[PDB]
Amino acid sequence: TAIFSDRYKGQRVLGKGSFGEVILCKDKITGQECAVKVISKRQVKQKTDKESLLREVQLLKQLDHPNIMKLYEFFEDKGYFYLVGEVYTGGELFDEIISRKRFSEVDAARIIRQVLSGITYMHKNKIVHRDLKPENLLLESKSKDANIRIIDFGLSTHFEAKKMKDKIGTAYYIAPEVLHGTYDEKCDVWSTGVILYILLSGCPPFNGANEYDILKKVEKGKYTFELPQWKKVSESAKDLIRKMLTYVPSMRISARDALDHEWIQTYPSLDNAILNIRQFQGTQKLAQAALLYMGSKLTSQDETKELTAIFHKMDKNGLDRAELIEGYKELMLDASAVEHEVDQVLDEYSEFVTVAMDRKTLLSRERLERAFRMFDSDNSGKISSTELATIFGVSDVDSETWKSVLSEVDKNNDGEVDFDEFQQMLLKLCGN
Ligand SMILES: Nc1nc(-c2cccc(Cl)c2)c(-c2ccc3ncccc3n2)s1
Repeated sequence: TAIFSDRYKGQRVLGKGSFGEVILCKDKITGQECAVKVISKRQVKQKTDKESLLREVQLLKQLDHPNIMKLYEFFEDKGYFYLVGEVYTGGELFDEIISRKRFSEVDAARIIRQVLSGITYMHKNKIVHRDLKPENLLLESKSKDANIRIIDFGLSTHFEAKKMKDKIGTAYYIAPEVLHGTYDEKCDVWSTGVILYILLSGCPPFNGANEYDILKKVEKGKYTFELPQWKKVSESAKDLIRKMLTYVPSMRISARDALDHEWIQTYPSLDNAILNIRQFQGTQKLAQAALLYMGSKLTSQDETKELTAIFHKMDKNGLDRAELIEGYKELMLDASAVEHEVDQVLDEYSEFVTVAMDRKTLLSRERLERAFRMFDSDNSGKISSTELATIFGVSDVDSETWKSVLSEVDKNNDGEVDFDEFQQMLLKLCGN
């Protein structure tokens, strides 16, 4: 009965989440700001019936913990679900850590105590996450020492996630038992052990050249503390990771027993871990940016041709401000974006579409350039072919496919690419 549009108005895109986009919205009466995840029913399949979802959402709205995201409302119309919740402006935990000069075992324990606090509370209320990862750890405020909020706790039991643009950075943290189908709340302890391992080394315990190679390592479940970074880390931290990364879930420690472990109650600097976590986060974010870029090029290519056909059928006189605005509503807030587009583009409908979308292409190029620049930590202007293999590995582009495309852009490259070349390689990888 309740309609979303009759209560909230969109302000700006906050980013992307799992199962849909996150928009910053404002209540039309009280002005309260909210983060709204919009889930398209055509793009996302329901694991359970509509009765099971309403009951889990009802329970989730009544739960309250300082380390769990607050869900306020839930709406559904013919083609979408709207999860309305609280706004957390501090960003993702790992983005805060890469900006820090120093990071110690006390900072890591403080983080993991919060993550385990949220989990324990949620396990007492029989909610499992399943997809606990760094992206689902948002900081309440801009500051470094701020409260961590776990996002999407309980969504996975009712929504199915395949697209490589999504699914990037998920294989590192997934519990082996989730892969074979029989899992319970202990899967969330495994994921926290993986995150804890990365916080104290900067490297995942189960790693590989591509998604499937990572999953092979996870499934075998063997890892080591046999890297130079672990020498400067205490045996009590190694003992907790061992208990949390125990293969058989019945033998694995509970989230509650992890809070009461010697390490969390008891707790220098881990410099090599910050350098590795910078590189890990840089690689993750560039691969993501590369996939978003290729996605935006096909979306714009589709939208330009679909909008041209609509504006051509609208053209009776062999152009018109009211007609140009009318065309945008046919392919679908949309009128206000058109009013801002027509005023800026002007400052022929064929010349309009090119400028209106070349503005959108420049915006798409600059987001990719930011992630390239941030990945290029030594400011060389280039990334090696080895760095490309890692990048194209995490974005699941086949080795022979990107190496072929590279020789087509520049035949006399010496195992390095500049930004323009990288951009040119991605355009060729999406039929452009
Ligand atoms: N995976 C993600 N899902 C959400 C989300 C949003 C609303 C409802 C629900 Cl159930 C989940 C995210 C979120 C939450 C707050 C945020 N606040 C400021 C910036 C980005 C934010 N993103 S990330």
